[PDB]
Amino acid sequence: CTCECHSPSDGVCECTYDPDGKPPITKTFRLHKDQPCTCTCG
Repeated sequence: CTCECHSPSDGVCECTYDPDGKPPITKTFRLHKDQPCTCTCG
């Protein structure tokens, strides 16, 4: 299982987890002050 985040817009970060077997889980949220646009599946 992996994941990849990106900055689709200012102060915005959309992550996408690709779990084995299950479909891709996309999680979009608002980036905080100097908040790193990353994720962690395991």
